[PDB]
Amino acid sequence: ASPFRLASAGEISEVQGILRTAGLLGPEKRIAYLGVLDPARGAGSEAEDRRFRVFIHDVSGARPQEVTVSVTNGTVISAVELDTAATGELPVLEEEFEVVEQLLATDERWLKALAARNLDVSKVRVAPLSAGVFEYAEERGRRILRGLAFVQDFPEDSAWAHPVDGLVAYVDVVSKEVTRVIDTGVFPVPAEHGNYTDPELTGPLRTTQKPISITQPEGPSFTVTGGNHIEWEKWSLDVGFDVREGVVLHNIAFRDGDRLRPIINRASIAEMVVPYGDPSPIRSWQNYFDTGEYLVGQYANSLELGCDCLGDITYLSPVISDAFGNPREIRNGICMHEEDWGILAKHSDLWSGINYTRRNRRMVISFFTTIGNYDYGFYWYLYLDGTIEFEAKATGVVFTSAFPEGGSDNISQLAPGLGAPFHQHIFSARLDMAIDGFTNRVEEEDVVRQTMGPGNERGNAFSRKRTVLTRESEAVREADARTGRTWIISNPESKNRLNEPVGYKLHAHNQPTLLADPGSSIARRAAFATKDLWVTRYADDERYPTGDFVNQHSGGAGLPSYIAQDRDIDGQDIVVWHTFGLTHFPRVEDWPIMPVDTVGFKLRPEGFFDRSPVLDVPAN
Amino acid sequence: ASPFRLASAGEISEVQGILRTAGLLGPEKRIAYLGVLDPARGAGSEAEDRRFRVFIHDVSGARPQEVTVSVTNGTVISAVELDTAATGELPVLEEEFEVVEQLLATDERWLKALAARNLDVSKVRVAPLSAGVFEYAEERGRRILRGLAFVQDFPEDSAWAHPVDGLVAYVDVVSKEVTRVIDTGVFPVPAEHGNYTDPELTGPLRTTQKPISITQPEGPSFTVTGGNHIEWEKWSLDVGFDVREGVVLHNIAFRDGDRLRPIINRASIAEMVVPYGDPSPIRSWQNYFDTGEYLVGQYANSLELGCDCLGDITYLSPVISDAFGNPREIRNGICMHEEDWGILAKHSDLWSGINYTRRNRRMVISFFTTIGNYDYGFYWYLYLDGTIEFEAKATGVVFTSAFPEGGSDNISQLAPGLGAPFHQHIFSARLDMAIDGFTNRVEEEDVVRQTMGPGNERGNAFSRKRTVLTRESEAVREADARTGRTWIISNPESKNRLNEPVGYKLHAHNQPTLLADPGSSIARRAAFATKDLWVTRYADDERYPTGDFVNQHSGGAGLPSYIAQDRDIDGQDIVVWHTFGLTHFPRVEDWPIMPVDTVGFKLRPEGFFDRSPVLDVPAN
Ligand SMILES: [Cu+2]
Ligand SMILES: [Cu+2]
Repeated sequence: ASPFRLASAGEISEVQGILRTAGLLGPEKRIAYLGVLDPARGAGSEAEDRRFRVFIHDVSGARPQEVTVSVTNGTVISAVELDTAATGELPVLEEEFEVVEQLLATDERWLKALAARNLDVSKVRVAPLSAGVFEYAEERGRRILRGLAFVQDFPEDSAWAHPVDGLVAYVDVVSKEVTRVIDTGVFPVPAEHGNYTDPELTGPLRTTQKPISITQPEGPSFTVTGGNHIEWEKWSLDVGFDVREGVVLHNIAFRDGDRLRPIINRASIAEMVVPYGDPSPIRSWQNYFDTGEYLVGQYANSLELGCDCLGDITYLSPVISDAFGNPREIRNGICMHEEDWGILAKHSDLWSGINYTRRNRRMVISFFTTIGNYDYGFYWYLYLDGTIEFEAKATGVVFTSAFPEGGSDNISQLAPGLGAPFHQHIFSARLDMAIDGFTNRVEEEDVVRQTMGPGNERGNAFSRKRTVLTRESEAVREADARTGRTWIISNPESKNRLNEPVGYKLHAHNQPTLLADPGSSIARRAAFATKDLWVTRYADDERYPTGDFVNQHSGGAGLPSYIAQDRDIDGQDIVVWHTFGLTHFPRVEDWPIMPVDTVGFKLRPEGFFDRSPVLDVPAN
Repeated sequence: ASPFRLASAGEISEVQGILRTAGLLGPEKRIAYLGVLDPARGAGSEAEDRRFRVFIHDVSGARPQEVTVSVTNGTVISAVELDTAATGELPVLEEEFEVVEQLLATDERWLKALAARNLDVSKVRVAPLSAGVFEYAEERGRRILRGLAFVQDFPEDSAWAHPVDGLVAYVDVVSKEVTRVIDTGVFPVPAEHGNYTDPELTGPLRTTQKPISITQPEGPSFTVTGGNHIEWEKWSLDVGFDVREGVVLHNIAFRDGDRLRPIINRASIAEMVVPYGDPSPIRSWQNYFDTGEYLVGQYANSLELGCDCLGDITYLSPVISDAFGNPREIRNGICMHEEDWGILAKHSDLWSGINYTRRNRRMVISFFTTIGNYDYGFYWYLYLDGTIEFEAKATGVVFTSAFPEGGSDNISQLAPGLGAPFHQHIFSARLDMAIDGFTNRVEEEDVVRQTMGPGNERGNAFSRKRTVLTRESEAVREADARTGRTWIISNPESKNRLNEPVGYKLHAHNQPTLLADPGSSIARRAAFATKDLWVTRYADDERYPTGDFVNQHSGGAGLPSYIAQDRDIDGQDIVVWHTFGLTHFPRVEDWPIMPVDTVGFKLRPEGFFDRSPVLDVPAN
């Protein structure tokens, strides 16, 4: 049906077959990533060729491959062997997660370290963490996973309460060997438990909360057709799902009277990094690209009604591939519903005697994922007035360490002897713009203060200025909250009735960007995170701000590389990449399980419509 | 009962009786302001003494008076005659608003101006606006209102669609004289109507919105006691209402275990200014202090159940004084309800096998006001996790002008020939802090980036720094979004279990502050709006950042004068004044009636609790 429909169990099985019949999917081969490719640029691309891209790992130690197959024509379009030392390692496999603990359990250096701390090896959990790229030359080409230890007193115990500081291991997950064990010294292992379900810690549960019932006696106002095509209050879009990016929104458009007007061609969180700011050798290499290295989509939770999504919910259960090419359904992995959003517009006019009030609503499309200790909710909102917004909610259990005797400038104390290293959660929203079509342009808008004098004798005047970003080399922008800086995406060939180019304005939260020293490895590998806004010319192979293979990749890939092309972006098919994140100095209130904190951004119509697009909402 | 109870109709009538008995309220007197005073700093004190402050205007031109009476004792505590040219005029009286159009209707300069535009005087509405302080020496000591004209084509017509540019008049509302009529030249009067209720403009209404039903089968979770004392999910507070400030929150405290811990003694929006940025002499004087000059509480709407406040709502109907001292109730002027607030905390742990999800909710206290073309909603939120937040929602109809033929740097076009002068809506939240009691201090916290090198070899480390504000002279602070600047209010004598002073962190939106030139009249009159945060030592007569009398009052009172005392604020009874606002460049989507835009701030606990305060929230 729609070329944007979600991948089917069958298409996944077919990809598996094709790889097999083609001799690419053997018993020692593993699927590290598989996902459908979006239709190519073609107004009315009639001939539908449903293609899938796969990253195939080899447990034997053979070079991995990137393959594109056509499920429609049962063929292999391309198969390329990869030089990981050059282009980066493949995403971490879920099955490689246990390997770190298993290997270490029989390692003399490891066991020695645990014995010095009087820790029973059978009680020691090891977090399989990405390694990044540091001074260890022997790691280039090898797929390494570093390990940090946490003690689990019993099966249902929260190990995060018991970090084992002063100890870290590096493991080659293919040759299956412990490349190194570093013990900088014994630190007391925090004793208090962090079991948020233990009545002893929670105390008597509240009996004060009365129920809040949210129902829709006539069902929801949105319609879902073709499995994932949404139609709601003038909005139209397709909800896709990718194992790496998670929920992806396609063809976001608004039916302005007679015309279905495009706004955004593709919206997604194309990367998400969590850099740690603790200079201890035990953790200074710590930077998790949850999206790039771990693939947040595969870890999406199966949501539960009433608990995760309240109200009249319509679920999508996306299908993904397992390590062998078998389709796997994420039951109730995506929630879709509309929720009341207070007052939309209101005016009580003395002169006319008319008292007017209208209520707002927002269509919500979300999923929640769990990556080790973190849990993140990704929410996309479409409002009645044309506003588009994204919100990330960060929860989970904070990553712990020992709290140094004498305090720390880079770690905060959560409990006796329990520390929580400073870090950030930085996202990159990739917005493939289509403001009334693909001919777009971006302008940076700053508030302009004016000096009192001739033409402004009362010194009350203030204005605004707009600078068009014409080439990619001038499209790497930073925030300026002081001057109310925003960025407007417009279509210079499409004017509203007042003869001004239609547009949408991006309002950022202006949170701090990547704090790491500019010459650091993380500054190089996640260069996108050092600036708030990037604008590039669209290209079918420029999908992530960090490149295709993030794991153990040297640096400079992605955005810094794309931008180097210096293409024309003034009235062209362009893409906006917005960096936004949370800078977390964990507080006592974040322990033992943290309350949700949030970050996001939104885009509001700016001369897109000819008047308010909500004059037709009834009183109700 | 509680000394924080809302004023009763009887109390207001009694204040009238007391003033009458004292010879302070004869027939020529009018009550420009009347409000109950908060109990003095003296826990409990020597029994109940309900005191009311009143500003008494005299329609015959006699000097007005500021009076304080003890309604309990039937006495006048103090009464002083005011020299308005020095200390400021009293707030505008509702009755004076109509006087402007009435007088101008028979003024020959006005009639000549209208005749020059072929406008029927019976169809010309005049917006009666505050005058401010400029170069008109004859205005000093006089109560002046300025008038801008708008044509109303028929009874139910929206006059805002038809501004009459190039014309402004100044009126003395006491002597009833038109002091000046300035006509700078004719401008076409925009012809399109802005009738958002006219099917010709709205088009057929949508039939697509299905109902969203929000109910509470067992009633709300909060209890209302003593008329205005609220108890909800560990929170405790008193909801007061003042005609100038509107909703005021008293004694915000959190019951942590067995102890009721104070957080904020008093929270209110102590001032709000709307400065215009169009240098045309027709509007360059335009600045309203809705709170200080007009008294926003006085114009609170009666909220309709179902459209203004959805769900299980508990209303308060505050009582205020009319111009003669008679009590007037604002029926259903305050809404109170609790709303579901998505996910509170969530974690699916691999190692323990425990999947945990908890739902969030917030207590909401709000009111909506209308002053001319603007409608503002004031919302206070209390969350389960201890977070406190305020949100202002700006809607209504934009203030219009003609759109200059050759375009404008200070006005945007909304419809053919219809302009919307640039302006800001800036608020001042006065937070009389009581973090675990009155001994508090404020620290400015900035993120601190670190250089790669010795002790930070990988260049990944990042920290934070806190600077205590010790004296008022160093407590006028500005935002710094780039460095994640926040302000923490702590109690240096109350430490959490980790031996750190308990605290709350203020997170600002970092929006632009006052844009006007520093040498302008408005920069001096609204000095508070030029900086993001001020901290003062508490004083019972330091209530508003702009002083007691804002109307036609120059600089000389308010925050800049208080700060000069340079009092000790390091571990003392202190007050935080936060400036936050919206910079509005009207867009076509804001016409004919604007969709709600918002701004606010929040405070989150920072080591206030010994662990998460929501561990006792049940699963459902
Ligand atoms: Cu965090
Ligand atoms: Cu405005």
